[PDB]
Amino acid sequence: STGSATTTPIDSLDDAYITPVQIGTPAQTLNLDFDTGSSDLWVFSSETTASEVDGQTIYTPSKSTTAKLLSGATWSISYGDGSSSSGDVYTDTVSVGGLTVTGQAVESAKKVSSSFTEDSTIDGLLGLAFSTLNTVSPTQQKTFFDNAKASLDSPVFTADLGYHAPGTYNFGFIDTTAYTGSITYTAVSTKQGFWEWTSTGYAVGSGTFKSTSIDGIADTGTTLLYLPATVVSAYWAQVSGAKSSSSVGGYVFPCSATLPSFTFGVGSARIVIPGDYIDFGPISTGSSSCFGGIQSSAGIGINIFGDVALKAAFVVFNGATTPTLGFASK
Repeated sequence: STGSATTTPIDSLDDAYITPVQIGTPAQTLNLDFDTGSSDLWVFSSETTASEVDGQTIYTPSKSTTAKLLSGATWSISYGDGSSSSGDVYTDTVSVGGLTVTGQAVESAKKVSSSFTEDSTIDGLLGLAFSTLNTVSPTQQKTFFDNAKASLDSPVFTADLGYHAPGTYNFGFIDTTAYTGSITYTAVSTKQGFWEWTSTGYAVGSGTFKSTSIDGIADTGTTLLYLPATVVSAYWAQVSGAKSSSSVGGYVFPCSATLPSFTFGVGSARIVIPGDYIDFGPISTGSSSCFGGIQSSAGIGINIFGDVALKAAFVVFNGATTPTLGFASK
């Protein structure tokens, strides 16, 4: 089997991407944030505290003839940005882009934190990291990809995120028309539960490439590119007037600036992030200070190749017995 679904930016900045997902029978379509940095499929639901729902579409398990309470199971997750959610668990049929999994754990939110309530466009998350990070207790549950893997033509999914445009998540096949040149594959460590890999270096604009190992994760659920402070300082030093602002929470730059590109290495290959992908616009409406899309990881504990990086590439998440990542230009 295979599946193919369009993923669409939630706003004009590409702050996140939503993909329609069919849950239950008859189908209830919810727009979920596919997140290669977590491993829970959780949704706003008929069980979510009413004051914490503000415009999201909800899953109502009692209206699904295939829903079954997973007795005794609870979940609770806290994300790297400080947000969180928790609840109970049903199993139900879940389909993405024509690919159907029966018996998928659908984690129904009883509580969500403010940032989720305040985003009416995201009806939940679909985690695509390794199932060892799934938070369901006392019986850990498998991700959608893990459940689908054996049925797929090839044990892979691909992320082709658009810049200010829709893109595609494919499951079970690699669309050879979706990228240019060749895909370069690189080793993955699953020891932390992430799609963790080592970039071979970077360049700023037309500058020389610096060969250096940068360990990080490929994370579709993180908006920006978080890298070591040395790298980030080298980038923003090429933008006149750019500075790190403690009050804003990162590097800002004059909105009148033209940003240089940023290149990262994948083995001997190179992925170029155009400067325009690094512009996240005014820090507040009407401001002439703009927020940068490359930020320091120094306070995170891990480097994160988020959407800013991933949207410059066609990315293969190879879930073979020994997983690998592939990157191609496009």
